[PDB]
Parts: sequence; C-alpha cells; structure tokens
Amino acid sequence: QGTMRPLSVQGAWLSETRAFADDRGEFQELYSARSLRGALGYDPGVAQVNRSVSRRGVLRGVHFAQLPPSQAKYVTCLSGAVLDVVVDIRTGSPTYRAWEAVRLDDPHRSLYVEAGLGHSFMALTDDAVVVYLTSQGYAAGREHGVHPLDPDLGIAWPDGIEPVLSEKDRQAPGIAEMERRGLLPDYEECLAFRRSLCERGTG
Amino acid sequence: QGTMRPLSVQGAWLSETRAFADDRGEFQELYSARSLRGALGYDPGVAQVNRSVSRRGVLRGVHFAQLPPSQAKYVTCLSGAVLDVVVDIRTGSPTYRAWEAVRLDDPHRSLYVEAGLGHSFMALTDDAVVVYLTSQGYAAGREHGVHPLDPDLGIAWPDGIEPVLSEKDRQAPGIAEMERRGLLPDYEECLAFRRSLCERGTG
Ligand SMILES: Cc1cn([C@H]2C[C@H](O)[C@@H](COP(=O)(O)OP(=O)(O)O)O2)c(=O)[nH]c1=O
Ligand SMILES: Cc1cn([C@H]2C[C@H](O)[C@@H](COP(=O)(O)OP(=O)(O)O)O2)c(=O)[nH]c1=O
Ligand SMILES: [Cl-]
Ligand SMILES: [Cl-]
Repeated sequence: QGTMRPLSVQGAWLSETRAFADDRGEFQELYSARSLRGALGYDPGVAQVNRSVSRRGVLRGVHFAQLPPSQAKYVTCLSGAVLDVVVDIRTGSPTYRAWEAVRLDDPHRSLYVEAGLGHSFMALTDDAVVVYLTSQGYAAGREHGVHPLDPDLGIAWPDGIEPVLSEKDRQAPGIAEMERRGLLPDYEECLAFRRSLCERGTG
Repeated sequence: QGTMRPLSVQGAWLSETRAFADDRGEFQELYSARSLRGALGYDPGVAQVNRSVSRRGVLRGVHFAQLPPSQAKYVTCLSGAVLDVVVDIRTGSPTYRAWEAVRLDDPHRSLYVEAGLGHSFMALTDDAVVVYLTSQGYAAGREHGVHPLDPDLGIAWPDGIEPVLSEKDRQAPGIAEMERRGLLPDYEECLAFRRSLCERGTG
C-alpha cells in the first residue's frame, strides 16, 4: 500500500499513503499506527490533532517542545501546498543545524518528525490547510522556537514570496543564542528518548 | 475552549472545537485526547486516520466493526458539508434502531461515535472531505454494514438528493436480517466494553 522512508535528517520520515479511487470519490489511509510501528519501532500515539489555515507566505516555525517528552509530529497538507522544512536543532548531532525542505502539496504525502527535531513550513498558496498529529498535548510553557530566517541555518525559503511571521516567530532567537542558553535538545538525549519509546513494551 | 456533549443516542457525542484566528489565518485544536478522557473516562487512542472524498449525494454506511474491540470514530468534515447519521444498531438498547442526524458542515464541529454504534453520512456538496480518527486499525473481515435506506430504520436522508451507494452498501442487509443472523452488537456487551476501557488504568 503506502511507503514510509527516512529523509536526510535522522528522525524525519516521508510517508506516501495510498488512496482507493472509485465512482463515489476516494478513500485514503492517511495515517496508520501499525505502519509507523513497523518503520519506527514504536507507536508514537496521538494526543492532539491540530489544524492550521495560513495565508500565502505565512511561515510558522521553527518550533519544538522541550525534550522530554517533547512532541513527535505527523504533518499533512490537506489542501493547497506548503514548503515544510525540518531542522536539526540537536546539539552534538552529526547534522546539527542542517535542514531539509519537503514540498507538501498533496494530501497523500505526510512528513513524520520525531521528538527533538525542529518543524516549520511556509504557505505556498492562500489558505493552505495543514493537519498534524502530535504525540503530546500542547503546553505553552514547553513550546520553543528558533528564528526561521536565521542566516546560521540559511534555510532556502522560496524566492519571490515575502515571509509573513507571527509576533512570536518574528522575535524568536537565532540557533546560536538558543544553543548557548542551553535551550536546544541534546542529540544523545534525543536518541535515548527514541530507545525509551521502543522499550515501553520491549518487555 | 471547546465543548464535548452527549447526543440523543448514548455513546455518541458532539465536539465543538475552538480556533484562534489572527492575521496569518487560524489555529484549531481539532481533537484532544485529554478532552475525550474528561468526557468519556478513557482515551480511545488513534490507530488510523482515514480521509474520504465524496461526490454529491454519495452515502457511505451504515458501517460498524464487530465488537470487540469494534472501532470508535471521531469524525470531522474538513470541507464542504455532510449529513452524518448515527444509528443505534445495538440489540437490547432502549433506543435500538433509533438514529440521529448531525449536519457536519464546518471543520470546528466533530462527532464521536463509540465502539458498537453504526456510522454513516451523505455528501451534501461535491467533493465533501471527511477525516476520521479510529481507535482500531481497519480489518476487512471485521467490517459490517446495514442498508442505509432500510425502511426499518427510516433515516430522513435529505429530500432532493438522490443517494449514490457503493456496490457493497447497495447490497447490504436490513437491520432485521442482521439482527436475526446475530451479526449486530449486543447492548449489554457494548456497555461492558465501555467499562473495560475505563478500567485499563482503573488500577
Ligand atoms: C501549538 C498550539 C497553539 N495554540 C494556540 C496558541 C496561540 O493562541 C495560537 C497560535 O499559536 P502559535 O504557537 O503561533 O502557532 P503556530 O505553530 O501555528 O505558529 O494557537 C493552541 O491552542 N494549541 C497548540 O497546540
Ligand atoms: C474502511 C476502510 C476501507 N478501505 C478500502 C476498502 C475499499 O477498497 C475502499 C472503500 O471501502 P468502503 O468500505 O466502501 O469505504 P466507505 O466506508 O468509504 O464506504 O477503501 C481501506 O483501505 N481502509 C479502511 O479503513
Ligand atoms: Cl504522531
Ligand atoms: Cl478515536
């Protein structure tokens, strides 16, 4: 049926889901916990499903919950198109500060971002709708951000679209400032958290 | 924030979810497990997220998974409009064969249908998109159906829209035939299953 395959940043995955089309329309399995368990070694669970509507050029991120337990995300653009960027915010990672852009322009493609990574996207179309599943409920005191236009990340956001940032995102610190202030996830700690999820039922 | 309140059929609920609107668009908490736990006494979990696109007049249902563990559903029309009908297929229920129609015409309204109830909807607009969370993964051998146009249910589907049924739904038996063949959930068994979910962690 559908595939799930690792991206260039360890802990980020691309899901391609299958639809069964017929005269009535279509039926799609957008998310399968069984499927994630086979690929990841654990079922991340779904504490919250969030939906955002974004005007064109709106850039949300780079956001992450404090580890642990942080928040894993399964992200899908249900209509319109976004450019999703995953950011390796994890100090000590062999790919720390690296990023990868995935075009999410079809409901049949989903991005999984494990706990401890940074997530962001820009709306490529007016009223782009994004729906994401999170492993952990929202907690304002636990949510953090790095500035998406930080030259230290140097994310290639689309030429020809002016970013529209929230007040919060506009004021966000750069990666270096988050790092020195010890506010970024530690890579070793991320990997240990990953192993811990596999071990809830390794007995 | 958002409300969750019982409908007229015990085990069906209406969720009204809140969005935070701003210049960038909006952010909605479409589903909260914490919220369901407060109302229901248990977190149903999310094994699968399904998405269907339906042409106008398409009627999917009345469907249910064999109890147990059957399948609880959290259903939302993300765009366009459907008329959702919940059916009490549970023999011995004080409201057996009763139904209730909910207009799902806004992404901020969701319907929860606990394990053991029947679910169906008709597309009121062309390409109505429905997204639903299920507590249990899909299993073809476990999925059953009652004919949605059964006069023994007498569901008031919208006047002026011709139903479009799949081959499977077109051929589905009536409620009476499912009943005598012992293929419907038992009400007592439904209630016991409900109590069992509360008790996974009543220790
Ligand atoms: C992330 C999140 C935000 N919110 C609220 C807080 C704000 O009032 C509004 C937007 O928050 P914000 O953090 O700016 O969201 P985004 O990730 O889309 O940039 O939504 C929730 O209610 N729940 C959540 O899980
Ligand atoms: C309910 C369901 C159906 N399917 C498949 C079986 C069929 O080929 C197709 C449509 O099934 P069908 O049972 O007719 O779906 P609906 O509830 O929308 O009437 O989708 C899945 O792959 N997973 C599921 O969870
Ligand atoms: Cl998830
Ligand atoms: Cl559910």
